[PDB]
Amino acid sequence: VSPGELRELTDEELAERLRESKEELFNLRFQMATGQLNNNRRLRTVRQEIARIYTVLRERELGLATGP
RNA sequence: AAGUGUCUAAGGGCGCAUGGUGGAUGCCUUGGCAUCGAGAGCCGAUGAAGGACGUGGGAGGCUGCGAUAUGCCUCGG
Ligand SMILES: [Mg+2]
Ligand SMILES: [Mg+2]
Ligand SMILES: [Mg+2]
Ligand SMILES: [Mg+2]
Ligand SMILES: [Mg+2]
Ligand SMILES: [Mg+2]
Repeated sequence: VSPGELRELTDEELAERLRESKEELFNLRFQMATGQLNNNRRLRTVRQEIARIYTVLRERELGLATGP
């Protein structure tokens, strides 16, 4: 996901997509452990996306770029 | 019969030849030392200096970072 395209998410579906990012990092972690995923770049990407969501969520309630 | 009369190397010495060991010498250098000219002269309870433990697809160290973890966002190049 991109910082710009995760701006149209207003206030709660942004947290809900943070939740599914956490869930998919979970499952991708599990397939790392069991060796059943081929592209291991995916958890780097997902971790970065979780960081992106957390960052944007922090800016919105610190007082920057808020809006639905 | 009397007599003179070489030669031998178990090993060793000396000199060569040919190797080994070793890391001197020479020539270097992502390291130092001494300065000069400019800067900046403080950091910390808004938690410092410095660390521990973690963090990467692969084990460890360094280095970076802090569960947002070799990373997140924005503005520039
Ligand atoms: Mg030398
Ligand atoms: Mg002062
Ligand atoms: Mg390494
Ligand atoms: Mg390492
Ligand atoms: Mg946190
Ligand atoms: Mg840019």
